Amino acid sequence: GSNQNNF
Ligand SMILES: [Zn+2]
Repeated sequence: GSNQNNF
């Protein structure tokens, strides 16, 4: 899967 982190 793809992953995204929005801090
Ligand atoms: Zn993955």
